[PDB]
Amino acid sequence: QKVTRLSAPVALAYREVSTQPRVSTARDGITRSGSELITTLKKNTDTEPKYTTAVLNPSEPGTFNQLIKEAAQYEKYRFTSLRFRYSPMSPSTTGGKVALAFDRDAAKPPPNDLASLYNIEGCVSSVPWTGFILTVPTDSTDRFVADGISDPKLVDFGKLIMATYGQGAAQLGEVRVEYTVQLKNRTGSTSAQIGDFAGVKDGPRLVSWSKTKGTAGWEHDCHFLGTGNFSLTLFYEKAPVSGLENADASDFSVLGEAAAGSVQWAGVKVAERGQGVKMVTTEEQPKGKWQALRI
Amino acid sequence: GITRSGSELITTLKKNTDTEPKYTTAVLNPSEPGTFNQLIKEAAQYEKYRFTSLRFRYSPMSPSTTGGKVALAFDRDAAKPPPNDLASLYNIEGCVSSVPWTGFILTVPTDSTDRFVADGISDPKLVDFGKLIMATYGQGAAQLGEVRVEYTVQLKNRTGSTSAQIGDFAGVKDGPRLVSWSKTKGTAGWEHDCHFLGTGNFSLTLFYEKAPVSGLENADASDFSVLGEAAAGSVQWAGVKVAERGQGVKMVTTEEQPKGKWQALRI
Amino acid sequence: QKVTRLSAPVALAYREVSTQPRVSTARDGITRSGSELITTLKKNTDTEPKYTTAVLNPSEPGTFNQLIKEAAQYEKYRFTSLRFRYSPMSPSTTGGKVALAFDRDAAKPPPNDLASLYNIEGCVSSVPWTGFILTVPTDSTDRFVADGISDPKLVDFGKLIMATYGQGAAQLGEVRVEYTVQLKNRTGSTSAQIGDFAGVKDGPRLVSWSKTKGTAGWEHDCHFLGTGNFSLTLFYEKAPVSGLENADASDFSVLGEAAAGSVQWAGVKVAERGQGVKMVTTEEQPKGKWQALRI
Amino acid sequence: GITRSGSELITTLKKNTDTEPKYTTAVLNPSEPGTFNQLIKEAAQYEKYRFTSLRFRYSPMSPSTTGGKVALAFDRDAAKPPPNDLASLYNIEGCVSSVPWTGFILTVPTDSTDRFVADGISDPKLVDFGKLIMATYGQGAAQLGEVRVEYTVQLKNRTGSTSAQIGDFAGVKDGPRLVSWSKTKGTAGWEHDCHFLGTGNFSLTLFYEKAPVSGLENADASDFSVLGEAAAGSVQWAGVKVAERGQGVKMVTTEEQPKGKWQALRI
Amino acid sequence: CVSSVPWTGFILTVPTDSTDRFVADGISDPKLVDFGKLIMATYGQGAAQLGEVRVEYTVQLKNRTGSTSAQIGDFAGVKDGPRLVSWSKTKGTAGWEHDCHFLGTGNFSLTLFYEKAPVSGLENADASDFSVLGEAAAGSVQWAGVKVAERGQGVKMVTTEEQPKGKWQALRI
Amino acid sequence: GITRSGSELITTLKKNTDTEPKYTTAVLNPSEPGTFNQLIKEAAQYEKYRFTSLRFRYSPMSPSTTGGKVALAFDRDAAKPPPNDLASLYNIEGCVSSVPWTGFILTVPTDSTDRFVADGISDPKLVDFGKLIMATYGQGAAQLGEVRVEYTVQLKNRTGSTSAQIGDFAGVKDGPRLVSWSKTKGTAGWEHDCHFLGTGNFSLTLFYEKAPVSGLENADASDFSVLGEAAAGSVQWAGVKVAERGQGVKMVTTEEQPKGKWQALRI
Repeated sequence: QKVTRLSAPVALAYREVSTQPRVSTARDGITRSGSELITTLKKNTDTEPKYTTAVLNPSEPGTFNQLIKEAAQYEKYRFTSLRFRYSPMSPSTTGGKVALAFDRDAAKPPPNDLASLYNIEGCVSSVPWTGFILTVPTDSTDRFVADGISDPKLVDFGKLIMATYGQGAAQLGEVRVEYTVQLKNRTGSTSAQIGDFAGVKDGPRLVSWSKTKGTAGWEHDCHFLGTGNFSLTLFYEKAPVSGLENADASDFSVLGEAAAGSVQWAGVKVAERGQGVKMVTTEEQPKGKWQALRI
Repeated sequence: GITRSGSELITTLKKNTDTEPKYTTAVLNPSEPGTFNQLIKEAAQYEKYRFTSLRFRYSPMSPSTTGGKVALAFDRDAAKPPPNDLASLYNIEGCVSSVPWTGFILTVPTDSTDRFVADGISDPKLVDFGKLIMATYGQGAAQLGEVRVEYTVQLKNRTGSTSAQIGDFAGVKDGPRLVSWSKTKGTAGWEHDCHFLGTGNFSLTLFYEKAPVSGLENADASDFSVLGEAAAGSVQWAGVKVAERGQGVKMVTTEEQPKGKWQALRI
Repeated sequence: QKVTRLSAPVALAYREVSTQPRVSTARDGITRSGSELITTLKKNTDTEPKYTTAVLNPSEPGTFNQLIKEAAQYEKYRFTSLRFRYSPMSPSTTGGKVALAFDRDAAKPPPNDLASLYNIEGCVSSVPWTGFILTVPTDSTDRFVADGISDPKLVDFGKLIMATYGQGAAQLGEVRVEYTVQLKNRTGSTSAQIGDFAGVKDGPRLVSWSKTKGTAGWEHDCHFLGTGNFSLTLFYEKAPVSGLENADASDFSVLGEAAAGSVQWAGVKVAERGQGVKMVTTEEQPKGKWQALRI
Repeated sequence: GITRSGSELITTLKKNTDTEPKYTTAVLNPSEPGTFNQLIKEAAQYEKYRFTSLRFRYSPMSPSTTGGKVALAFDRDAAKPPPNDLASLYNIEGCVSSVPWTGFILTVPTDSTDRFVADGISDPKLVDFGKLIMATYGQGAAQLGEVRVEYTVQLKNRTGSTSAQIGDFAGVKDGPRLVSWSKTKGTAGWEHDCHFLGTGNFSLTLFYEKAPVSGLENADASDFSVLGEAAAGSVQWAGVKVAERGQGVKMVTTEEQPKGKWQALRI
Repeated sequence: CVSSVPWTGFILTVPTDSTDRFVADGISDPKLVDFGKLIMATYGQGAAQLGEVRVEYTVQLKNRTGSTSAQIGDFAGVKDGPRLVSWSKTKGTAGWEHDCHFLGTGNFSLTLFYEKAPVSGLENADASDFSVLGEAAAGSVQWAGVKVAERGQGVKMVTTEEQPKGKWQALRI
Repeated sequence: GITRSGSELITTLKKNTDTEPKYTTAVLNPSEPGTFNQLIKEAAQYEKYRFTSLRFRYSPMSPSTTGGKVALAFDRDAAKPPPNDLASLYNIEGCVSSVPWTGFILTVPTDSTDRFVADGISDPKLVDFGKLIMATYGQGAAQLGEVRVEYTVQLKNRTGSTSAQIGDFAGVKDGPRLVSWSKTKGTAGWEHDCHFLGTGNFSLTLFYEKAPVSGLENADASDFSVLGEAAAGSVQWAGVKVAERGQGVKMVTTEEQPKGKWQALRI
């Protein structure tokens, strides 16, 4: 029965705990179950949404900081369960919407506009003073994770999205990812990821998430192939131009010099796949070194 | 053996109108005042314990017109960097944060090994379970709430002793030469240092001569009680209630070390 | 089940009535049951509580204005039931705490500090937008009421306490005392209480609650031995120095001259046992008269 | 409720090479340090007790080449003049004195009523059983022995609080307004007073300005430690080890009360 | 107990206990954190590349935590930085000659550190196999594979006098 | 597992004709000779133990014409400063001091955890229960008595190994590279250092070249036996009988370290 009576309380709120994990034989596979909390959102007291599109793949920390530690021993997966809840922790004296719907094709520009968003399944935004959930029709093909690069389409379903458009004031809420995975084929390896340039050449030769291109006129390139919040840490020698700037990026944290021989660090929070950050040092490629951990 | 039961109120929290939590991780051991100001006075006669009951409640004393979260979950391994990030936090049992306009509780699976308290130092792992944590991330405005520690302890083996304590500075040097609980460092640009090595509620009492700058201020501290001048030659007093180990308090007097004297009793 | 869902309403409130009383044979005793409303509290938009500690004894009006009228015929009691509720009559748009826990040893300084408070049973403070109760393990010894003075320990359990620390704005709530007493031994007598000084000496010779000492350098003393809100009324002749001043006191109401031969009045609201008030008239003791009713 | 067990060593005795005993009567209550320096630290959180076990032994550490007696028997009514005379003593249970070259014990029929400790004053009878006693009459030479109190207590009702400590004089008046153990009276003809209300070894530390007469002298006292000037504007310190309740120490500075400040921590 | 000849197939087993011991997100003490190291000797003269072994096991990993890496540990001219999971402690012995250590045991993959490529680098002493494919560097890059022996075996550089440098990361493997 | 039973005589005490005790605190672990000179020879083949029986008796071998006390009580937490003061001592179980003219015993509640001995270092808490203590305060004259350790051990897990011993200095450096019991430090202003890490009676034998300053002197030591030159190129020998762990002996030869060689056998 909807009808009559409704209590839109001043305040509503939920109480979520701390998911402790569960697992299976050999047959030719292992498994999992969710419990992650994928970044939030932040007001929007504006008239056009604004998205944080976050990418989904067994290893893309910006979407799994606790499970990207058991895919360094396998390669391929599943999904059987996975949903995102807008926990709800902010009174009703605040409002708007909090779009939230996934698109298999986890990579492509979010639109720019709503209708655009409000036309791509997922479905389900609601107001910020309530508790909603989100679910996804998961398939059944033995897909591979990225010990790189590839193509953002043959290796992972598609990124997630989230927008929220409002103006009444607050720090809306939070979400995670309800899931259960299948990690076939026994492998084992990986890291940063550490990737050095040798005056003649480079070196990404130990698990990816970014490709480092440069655009001539030295101004350079510092990229991604994966999606989530990260912990950079790295590289150095002739601390030139700059460093660690960013452009199609999420939050940046640099606690370095410049360096002309120094050290550096940053935390990204990306958007949809492939967002970029860059230095500035001369003309033609040799440098120093770096390591990019997902987190 | 003897026993106990909780009733402490371990420091609060303070807004966070920001998008990344921020933690006060407080350490747990029969003697770490920064987590027991009323029971760190009956472990100076024993050495080893229990726990059979202990939970932390977010008392709830702040309207709903305020919101966010107030993470709060313990990790046996009471020592190691909190992360930096949530998920990180939101992946370590404890579990349980809720909003600030409600009343929540927290509980911990307690073991059963005859562990020893710290008449020091040691190693932060073989002497105490692990520290507690608490974060809160929000932006709507308030002074959230408060918590304590529901518990019941076991203090075997009859011992007896401890302190920090009278420790004087002699113009050339100092003098801590009669049982500790605090180390007195200074940070140049005289602004100074007045510290702890122990944990519980205390009764300060002390020190003096050129009553300068200030005195008895405090920072990573529990309740303060100063009933002094300043003094430029006076007398002073305070009661701490600490948090986890090593919380600090300080004076302010010049430039380069000589002064007067002090004595720090535990209580 | 705690979990999921919670409604911290804008407003919550209760509806209490008007306790009409109930009573037993001879055996060697009578009985009772509560219904009193012991003083409130008042904001505290500050960071340190602040207490109204109120004393408990069959006759201490500042804790019984309707039962201190049937202990003028007995001497000794019981308690079998007694609890204090924070009625709850103030919306949630307000908050903080309202400590409220009794300590047998009904007399001794409240602390100064919380932890101090938050370490003494009672237990139970909650926020001001809710309805809480409080209860006390009552004993079983034939204790005597005060047709005075005594010692605050052998005559009454201990005072009650109440603090509240907050800053969001309101006139919190109210409480009483759920109880059931035992008044053995048939006696009968009392009043003020009226206590006159005769130029050579005084006169407290008709039921107490205060002891009148003076501190030389005439500045004087006007005291308590009991606890609750009172109605003073009294004394006079050479309206000197002052009169009716107060120090470790609760609310004061003076509607007198000074008097140099006048009349006076005040209402106290004490704190824990023994709070003091005073006059000011010369040097060495003779005066006039007074009467102190509990209320 | 909680509980305990003894281990204290309550003051000794000292020769008596005389023909009339001479008593040190020491009072018993969960909080009376002059009879508990290690347990008067866990009754600041409760109020009421028990006793189930408690006996005093004359440890025996002095050769037989010495002799006399060492009376030692408790009297519920822990307060009233000791007599003056033996028979008087030798008529009040307890019973049991023996010679100083042997090892004796003493025991007490303990009751069973929920009695309250003193967050004061009261009446010495409704709050504590009664004081203990000890005499010794002899003449052959020695520093007899020592004793303690074998016990096991019950501390009901959860409370929590107390103290005595920083206490300043303001030219017009003073200031003890933050937990006691001593009362500072003066006896005219300025010669002064520096006292106790509590019992145990302490760490003084304090007070100052016109460093007169003296300072820190002592009389019905235990060990003294002064590491000050005099001061005429200085700083000072001492460690007491008292005897039974209320032992006194004093300064010497003029005529009529204003001074400086001090703080007395128990330890 | 149990050595045998190299032309046969033997096994080895260990009485395992039952106490909730902690792994090393460092350092500690090699005794309260792990049972004890294993051993293996072989004494012969007739010629061959004997055989191989593993570790038959079944573990219990309580308490849900989560974190770690190298392990990456940088020195900041004023101070250092091991602040992300250990296996070695880097002390120096004055007269600069230095220290490059372990707190853990197994074959590793070093990889790291740099700036003023001095003295040397990557030398080793109470060590297992070394693999350095660096300069020296006076600003370069380096690498090595250890195979240790029992706990705490050491390796070292050589660069001046008083501590500031560059950075490094030590992965276990 | 294997087992054992006591019979050791752990160092004595020596007068104290003074008013503050004074302690010899001796540490307990299957291998700490300063507490086992006959059983620290069968723990070089195992690692872990028990205790099921262990008590210390004050044998009593000194007339009553002497007196005082001989405190003697163990504290699990076998490591931490003894106090400084009695009450402090007289508050830590053990219990039991008596006079020197009598025969007393001491006993300890022993546990039941598979603890490990020290093929080092560690932490003094996770490897051994705690040290023992002994004080005696008196003034009447004598060489009080002696004690041992009544025990029965459990040495699980079959191991086997250990030592300290021959340790040479090579002009550039030294050489202890074949089992210890002593560490040889020097204190500048050449006056030097010749030490222990183990406890029991030993047979030194050793070292040489420029027979300088002296040699084989001793300080916190037990009996010395030197049957050498000086040597300026000679040979030497001594028998120690130590006290508690780490007692020291020394030479005297110049300025800056190179010498000759030595070997220290335990015995």
